[PDB]
Amino acid sequence: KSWIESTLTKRECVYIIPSSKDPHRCLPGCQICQQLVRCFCGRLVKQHACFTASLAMKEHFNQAIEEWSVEKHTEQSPTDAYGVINFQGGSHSYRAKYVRLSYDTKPEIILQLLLKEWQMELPKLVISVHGGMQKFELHPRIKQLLGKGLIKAAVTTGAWILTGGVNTGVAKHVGDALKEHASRSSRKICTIGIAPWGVIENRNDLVGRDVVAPYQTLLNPLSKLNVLNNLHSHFILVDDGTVGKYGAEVRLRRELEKTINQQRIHARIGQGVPVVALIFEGGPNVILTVLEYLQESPPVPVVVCEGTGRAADLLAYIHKQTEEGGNLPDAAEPDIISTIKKTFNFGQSEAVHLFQTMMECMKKKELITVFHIGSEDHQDIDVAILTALLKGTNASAFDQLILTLAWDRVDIAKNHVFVYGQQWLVGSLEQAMLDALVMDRVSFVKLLIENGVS
Repeated sequence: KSWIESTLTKRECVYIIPSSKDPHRCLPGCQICQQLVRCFCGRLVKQHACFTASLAMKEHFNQAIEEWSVEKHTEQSPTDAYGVINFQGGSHSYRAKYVRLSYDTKPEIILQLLLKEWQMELPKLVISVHGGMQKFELHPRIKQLLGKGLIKAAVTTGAWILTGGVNTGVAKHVGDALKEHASRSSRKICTIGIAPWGVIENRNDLVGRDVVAPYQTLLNPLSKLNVLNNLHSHFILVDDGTVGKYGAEVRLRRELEKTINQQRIHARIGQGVPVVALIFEGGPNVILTVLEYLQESPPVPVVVCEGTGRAADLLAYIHKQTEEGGNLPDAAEPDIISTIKKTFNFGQSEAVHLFQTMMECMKKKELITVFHIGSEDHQDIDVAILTALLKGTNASAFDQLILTLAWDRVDIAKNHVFVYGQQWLVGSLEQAMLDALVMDRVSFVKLLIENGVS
């Protein structure tokens, strides 16, 4: 009778079409074995709950009727997996909420899952951390900088950190940041992990309506699948019926970022909630993700952290050696590709196609912000995340002060908005103090009095 029980759905295979070889027909092929078939469902037979598991399961060799779809061969039914993921380990008991969500869930129902059911406050910033998905490592000089810098931007602003949530990617290094640093105001940080329901180790230990589910974080059963992270506060487990596959999380994460960007950041303030991307290691698929962010509808600025590994060093290596309009000086094109040959070993064709993807990223160089870790003076990633939202978007100078006014952060406004050259018009500074008085932003009233407001 609750809201989650009446609205959200789970998905399961009902129409077994195997991916295997028959001894003669329609059925086994290791031995008889009575188990070892492999549906496009992804599970096997005897896993399809009690019914839809029988003989005459779909020369022929399971072809021409294959046509597998999670749209045309899957059954919707209400969710049986919401509650609490009290983690057994790491003496501070970390409570975390979760739900099993369908991939076809409407993007506004997901928003009233977060803002109404889970009673989360509307964020003032959304940080989407992308990068590696293969348990990479970090230089400890880099890790103590990115840890201190990411968590500062989520406390000073009221921010949501969207990770993959699973402990075999960049969600671990966000989780290590939440451990090694401030746990006093970390109750105010919402770190949402949007993962598939086919990757998680102990899914069957998360089954049940509202409950405190005991859940491991260790003991590593050959690491064939992956496990949830301890230091995420909320999990959105995306189900598309299948088991052991990746991909259902991708559209539901991005359409969440669109609808939060559509929401209004404050009652007085008339702007959308800003969304920023963060790129730790990479992979060949992250270069497509960066290019996707730059070209949709007014774009998501990306923040690339060099030194952190594989593809983020490539986007920094291009950003260094190009023209402001994104033009290599016609003599470095083999010099670029041979670096891609070493990092991403595909060879001579797909590295060329990956170079054409990076050249499309360099047309919009005003939206990409590289962070040079410790060899810099423009340090403190906290600044570099927030200043990426001001430059590149081509907003008004009034609109940059007002965005920093909501964040209650004056160091961004005093050093970057109030710079020489900014042409303030008549009623912009006067209306900004009217917002600064009502919102009880005392340090902005001090800043605008020192800039010409009576």
